[PDB]
Amino acid sequence: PMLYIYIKTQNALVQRINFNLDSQELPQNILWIDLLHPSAAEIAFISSEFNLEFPTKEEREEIELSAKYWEDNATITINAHFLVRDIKLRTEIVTFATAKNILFTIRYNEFSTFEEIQARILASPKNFEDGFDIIDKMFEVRVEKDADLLEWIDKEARRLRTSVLEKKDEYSYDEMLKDISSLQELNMRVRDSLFDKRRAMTSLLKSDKIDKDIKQNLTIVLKDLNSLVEFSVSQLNILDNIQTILASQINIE
Ligand code: NI
Repeated sequence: PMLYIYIKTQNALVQRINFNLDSQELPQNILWIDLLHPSAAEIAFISSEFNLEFPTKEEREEIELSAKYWEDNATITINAHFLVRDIKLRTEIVTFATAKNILFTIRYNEFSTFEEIQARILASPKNFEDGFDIIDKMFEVRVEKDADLLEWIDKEARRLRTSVLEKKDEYSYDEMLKDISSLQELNMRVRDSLFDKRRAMTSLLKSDKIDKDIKQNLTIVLKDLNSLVEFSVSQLNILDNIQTILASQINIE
C-alpha cells in the first residue's frame, strides 16, 4: 500500500516522495500522484483533498461502463489498458484521473511497463508543467512498448516463416503450431491495446482541459499508433498463413 508524489523541484526537475498519509505533510508543486495497492485510506485521501470519487451510479450523469473515458467540469477519468504476464499476457487496467492540474494513477499491481513509464518521466528532459504533461508522455512511452512487443513477435515470425516455408531447421510440428498460436494471441492483444489507446487519446483531444502543446503531441503519437496497427495486421496475416502452410504439411505428410 504505497503513495508516490511527484513534485516539480526548484531546479525544474522532478522528485519522487514516498509519502506517508497517516503522518507526513503534503508537498508543494505536485505534478502526479501514484497510488499502488490502495486501501480505503488512500482512496479517502484523494477524495478528501482532490474531490475524486468513482461511483458507477450518480445523479448528475449517466455513468456508462461501456466507455473507458469520463469527463465532467473538473476531472477527467480514464481506465487505461496495459498488458502484463499471466509467453502469455493478460489485461491489466490502471485508473488515470486529473484533478487540480494533477495526474492521478491508481494501480493494483506492479508491472514492468509501468516501471518503464516511471523511469522515463523521472529522466525526461521535458519540462512538465502539470499532470496533463505527464499523461502526454505516458501515452508516447506506452505506444513504444507496444511497438517493441510487435518487433519481438516479428523476430519470432521470421524464424518460423523461414523454418516452415523452406522446410529447413524445423522442430516438432506440434511445437511450432503452439508457438504460432502463442504469437497470434500476443498480436491480437497488442492491437486491441492500441485500439484502446486510440480511443482515449482521441477523447483527450476534445477536452478543453488539454492545452495546444499536448494535443500536438497526442496527434503525433496517434499517427505512430496507426502505423503499428497496420504493422500488426500484416503480421497477423503472416502468422495465419504460416499456420495454414504448417497444417498443410502435417496432413500431406
Ligand atoms: Ni503545457
